Amino acid sequence: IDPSKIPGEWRIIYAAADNKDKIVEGGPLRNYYRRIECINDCESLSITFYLKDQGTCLLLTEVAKRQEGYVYVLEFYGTNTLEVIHVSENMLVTYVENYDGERITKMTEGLAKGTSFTPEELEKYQQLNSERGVPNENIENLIKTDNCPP
Repeated sequence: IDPSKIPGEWRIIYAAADNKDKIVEGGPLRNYYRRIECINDCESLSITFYLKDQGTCLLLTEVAKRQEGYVYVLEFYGTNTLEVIHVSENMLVTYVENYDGERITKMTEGLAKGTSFTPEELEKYQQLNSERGVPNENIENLIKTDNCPP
């Protein structure tokens, strides 16, 4: 984890979750990333993304506060803990636990600088999912349905 690689223009390639309904088209956790900013050394993260809501691309910017290390807290369709578990020049993987007042959803997001992952990057992402109990069969390719403004 090189914290300096966190801010930047990122595209979301994949999302995986135990409660798949949360990430399918029309799900509250299907978020089309555009950019991540660090508020003066990343004590807080400013995340800008599109939510395809009501057949409209809605631009949203949410702020997550650092809790400990690279674990941040964010209120977004419930309470969330977002952890940066892997960050490189071209790849970023987040681990999110969302509590909607009824159930906890464990999910991951694989972001890239490009529009895809090489087999080696996908192998790593799938491995990080297994370690957390997030089913690889529940993987969704988000960039293929990202028709929101670039």
